[PDB]
Amino acid sequence: QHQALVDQLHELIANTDLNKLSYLNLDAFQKRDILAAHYIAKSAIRTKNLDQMTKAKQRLESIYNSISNPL
Repeated sequence: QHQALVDQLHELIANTDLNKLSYLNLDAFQKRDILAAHYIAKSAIRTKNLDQMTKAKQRLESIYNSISNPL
């Protein structure tokens, strides 16, 4: 379970690289939300904090889905 979650997070972090999302014209608040979630995700992974890894996964999945789909 731990490794599965780390893999899911790493995939989501890769899929929310800001430079690769230029074409979506994200607002500054959205970019900040992504940067913050990346930092939380990385920090949660390094410390094996499963609750925070879970939080970050749901957050990044939510962001990726929303910015990729109609308002």
